[PDB]
Amino acid sequence: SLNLFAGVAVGDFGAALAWYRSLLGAEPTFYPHETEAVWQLEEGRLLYIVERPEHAGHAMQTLIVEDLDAVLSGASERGVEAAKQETYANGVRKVTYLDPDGSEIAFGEVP
Repeated sequence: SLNLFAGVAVGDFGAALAWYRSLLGAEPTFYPHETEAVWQLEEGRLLYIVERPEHAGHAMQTLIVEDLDAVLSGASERGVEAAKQETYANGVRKVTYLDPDGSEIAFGEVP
């Protein structure tokens, strides 16, 4: 009933596309145009980057996933590390990535 496209403005499209590819470990589901890439993460939950340098590096998106460890290690092997790891009392982690422009992509998990 609703498709949520979470957007991120980026500076250099190529650098951003490379980085998001590594992080997500998937290729864009499609390109609406030449400086725009959309990933379908799941049904009705999509992430897109677009070249709008005047807004780049200010975005914040959070994904709560089933397997945080997989997100972590998979991104590590493809060469991207987290900026910060917060472990709260219950052991629930939030880990934050910074894209090439400085936007924050966080990944959390359930207790």
